[PDB]
Amino acid sequence: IVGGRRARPHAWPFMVSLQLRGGHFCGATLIAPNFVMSAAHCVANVNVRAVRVVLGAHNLSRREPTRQVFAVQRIFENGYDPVNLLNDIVILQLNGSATINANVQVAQLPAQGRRLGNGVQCLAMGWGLLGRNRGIASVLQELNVTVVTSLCRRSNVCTLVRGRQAGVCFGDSGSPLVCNGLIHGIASFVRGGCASGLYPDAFAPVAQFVNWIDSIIQ
Ligand SMILES: *[C@@H]1O[C@H](CO[C@@H]2O[C@@H](C)[C@@H](O)[C@@H](O)[C@@H]2O)[C@@H](O[C@@H]2O[C@H](CO)[C@@H](O)[C@H](O)[C@H]2NC(C)=O)[C@H](O)[C@H]1NC(C)=O
Ligand SMILES: *[C@@H]1O[C@H](CO[C@@H]2O[C@@H](C)[C@@H](O)[C@@H](O)[C@@H]2O)[C@@H](O[C@@H]2O[C@H](CO)[C@@H](O)[C@H](O)[C@H]2NC(C)=O)[C@H](O)[C@H]1NC(C)=O
Ligand SMILES: [Br-]
Ligand SMILES: [Br-]
Repeated sequence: IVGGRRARPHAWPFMVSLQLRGGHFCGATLIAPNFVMSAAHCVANVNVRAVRVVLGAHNLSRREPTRQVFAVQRIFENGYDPVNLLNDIVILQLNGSATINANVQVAQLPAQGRRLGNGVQCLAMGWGLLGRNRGIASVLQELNVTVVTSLCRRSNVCTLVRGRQAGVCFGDSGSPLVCNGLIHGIASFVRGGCASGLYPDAFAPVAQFVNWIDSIIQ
């Protein structure tokens, strides 16, 4: 997250960190005790058997007892286009079930087909890079963003910070976009670099896949 702020500890108990060898590489969302939701390109060209799904985290630099770690058991993709970044969504079933508590909770999804209009205020978040060679973020970052439809494809939900250069960046992929308490987006890609100030950030549209999601997580 470039130009954002530190989130309050465990403010978003659905927020997940995908890690390889102790290193965060993507975000994800706990959509059920044994299912998370992330971007298909976050698990593309990686060893999924080595991916660790870390729940209930806040500060990645400390070993926090609030954490619950899981592995990937099953992979679900529905037409992910790696060249055009279409349907950049993957549902990952975990090797177990999370214990629901103050720090680990299931998120709420919108209704199938619900589309957000221009101007809606949303909140992005992630452990991605902080910006200009600043490096990765240890504590969870969040960012107030505004939905925009111009310079955006219908197969994406796009957001833009008005008045200043800020947005998602490397390491934020797969992280959720929260609008009105619902997960409407999965961080997918940026244009013109991070915090370009010109090109909106692009999220995979969670609403377009709810029926598919529901069919898998019952
Ligand atoms: C579900 O999986 C987790 C994760 O296991 C680690 O991550 C995988 C990618 C792979 O490297 C596995 O070999 C690893 O075990 C399990 O977490 C471990 O639990 C053991 C015993 O309780 C503990 O010693 C380890 O520290 C844990 N590993 C962590 C936290 O990374 C977890 O036990 C599995 N749960 C079930 C129900 O199978
Ligand atoms: C900056 O964003 C916060 C958070 O946005 C709200 O909550 C998110 C989880 C998501 O659902 C967004 O769509 C929401 O807009 C804004 O916080 C709310 O602010 C109102 C007062 O304006 C307050 O009554 C609520 O309690 C706040 N909700 C929180 C903190 O969760 C905040 O207003 C935004 N600020 C600016 C300057 O845009
Ligand atoms: Br901020
Ligand atoms: Br930080």
